[PDB]
Amino acid sequence: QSAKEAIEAALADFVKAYNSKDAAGVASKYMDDAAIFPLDMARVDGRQNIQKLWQGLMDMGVSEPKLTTLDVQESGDFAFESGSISLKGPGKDSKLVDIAGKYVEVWRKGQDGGWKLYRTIANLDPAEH
Ligand SMILES: C=C1CC[C@H](O)C/C1=C/C=C1\CCC[C@]2(C)[C@@H]([C@H](C)CCCC(C)(C)O)CC[C@@H]12
Repeated sequence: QSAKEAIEAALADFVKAYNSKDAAGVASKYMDDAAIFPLDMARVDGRQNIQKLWQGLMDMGVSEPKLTTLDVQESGDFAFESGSISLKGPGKDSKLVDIAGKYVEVWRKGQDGGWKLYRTIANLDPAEH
């Protein structure tokens, strides 16, 4: 019932879609005009480009995403969330290592009543060029 519990549930489906290598399913968790802002990197705009991003990560051999949601605050048709992510991905030596990052993001109640991602700002913890 809680917005926090609703988002954590949505992120649970997010992880399942990714581990099934279903980039379209992953992208369906986003608003059509959603945007991702990786810090010191190019922003990714629109559902299809976001699908391309997650598909690209799958192709790289990125796997086992683990999401840790901190607090979630509701404001009108928006929900504000902060959290952290850990996953397995290739280093500059092509070897698979544990990679971590932090994020804040804004969800929006779509046409349905369900929560969909709208804005995400994220960074990879220092540790590929
Ligand atoms: C993985 C690797 C490690 C190997 C290469 O560095 C490529 C790389 C990219 C990581 C990214 C860049 C794009 C933005 C990402 C994917 C962040 C996500 C957008 C964070 C938000 C995740 C969610 C689902 C909670 O909303 C986390 C990691 C970031």
